[PDB]
Amino acid sequence: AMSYSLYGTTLEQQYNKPLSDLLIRCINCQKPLSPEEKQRHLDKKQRFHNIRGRWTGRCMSCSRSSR
Ligand SMILES: [Zn+2]
Repeated sequence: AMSYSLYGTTLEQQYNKPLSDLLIRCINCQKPLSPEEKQRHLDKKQRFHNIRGRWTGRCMSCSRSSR
């Protein structure tokens, strides 16, 4: 997130070389994230966020919020 985040594929360029080295995982399930899901995230996620030691994005999809 504020520490670091990937808005879309253009930002992916930094992680694109060592993305495997970089950690991407469910913010809460903490299960392996299929890079297929990350690829859509990288293709153009409304917001993919990076927290030190913790990564978030898809897990937000695991839960929903209502206004
Ligand atoms: Zn999750």
